[PDB]
Amino acid sequence: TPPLKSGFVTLQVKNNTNGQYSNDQIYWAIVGKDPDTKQFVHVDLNGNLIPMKISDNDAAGHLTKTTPDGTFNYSNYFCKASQQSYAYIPKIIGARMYISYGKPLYIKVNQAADGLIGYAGPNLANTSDPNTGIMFEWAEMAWTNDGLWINTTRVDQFCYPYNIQLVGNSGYNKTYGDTGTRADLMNAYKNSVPAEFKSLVHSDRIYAPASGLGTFTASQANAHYFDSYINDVYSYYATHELTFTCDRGTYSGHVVGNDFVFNKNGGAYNLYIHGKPSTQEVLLGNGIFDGGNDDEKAIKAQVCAAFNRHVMLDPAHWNNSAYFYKDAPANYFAKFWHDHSYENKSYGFCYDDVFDFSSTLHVADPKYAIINVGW
Repeated sequence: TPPLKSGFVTLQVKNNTNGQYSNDQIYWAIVGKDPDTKQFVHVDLNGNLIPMKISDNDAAGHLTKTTPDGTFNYSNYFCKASQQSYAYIPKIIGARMYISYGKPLYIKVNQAADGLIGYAGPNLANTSDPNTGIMFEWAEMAWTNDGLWINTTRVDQFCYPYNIQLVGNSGYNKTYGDTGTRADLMNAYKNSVPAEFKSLVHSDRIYAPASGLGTFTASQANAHYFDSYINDVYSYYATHELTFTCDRGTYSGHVVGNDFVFNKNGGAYNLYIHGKPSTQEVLLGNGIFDGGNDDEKAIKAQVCAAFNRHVMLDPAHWNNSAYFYKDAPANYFAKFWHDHSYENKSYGFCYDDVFDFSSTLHVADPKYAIINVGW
């Protein structure tokens, strides 16, 4: 059991790199938002939520990096595992625990357009990003009035294998994440996926399809990978009903013009997906899959996930993974991580938590988590 503090959850980093890196070569930082002020914060070594300030980029002990675009200073919220191998968190929202190997990440504190002080994490779509080539992952978490959620994520990348064990105060004990070594997973990926997905592999990480240097963005070779399937599905549901049931109730939809219109529990059809999705919107879960009331949000989540899983024409089996990824186009990147994880639980794309297939761990009364970082 990691060290505990009354009123906190402990996140313990465990070094499973089998000698590739020492604890003196592992760096962690937690960034997120204060639940009350919504200010962006970093967590200090005692669990305090310290507000980010633009001046942190230049303060004592800051980082500096020369990229092809210039020389810059960055904040330094990171801590070596050898200094302290665990973190305390209080209630917190939208949090990420970045864990990097060899050197800390370069995080630039800024101001977002909406007026508030924020930070820029790695943007690996930019080859001049200061973090290019660095071995890192992050855990995502939030601890609210309703309990704690924590997860690994392959939504943007696979860099190194990691998994999380979440332990509750009163019985909950689960472990979700990658299985296998980095070398074996890299090699297996290349041999497994269809041709369109193979070059997502780089020496440092595998990019998700439309993330970073991924080839499924609008400007790349596979920009239209899902288009024909999307077309078939919208054409089909112009004259057939898409009917599905989840916890929220039973929804039924049909395509009217370019909209996908649903009702709820047999009511009027007034719940909209506005438009027909692009390949990027399927892969990323954004665009027309963003916004709306709570019903529209849940509907958009299900439809996006069903596109990625290639089951839009089989709503009865949206909850049954035996039917997922059975024909192209599908998110074969996502499917790979499911095929290489505990209980096939993985965040392989944004909405993978539809019908609980994601790596999300959750409990009302969290005690601690172990973050197992490997190689």
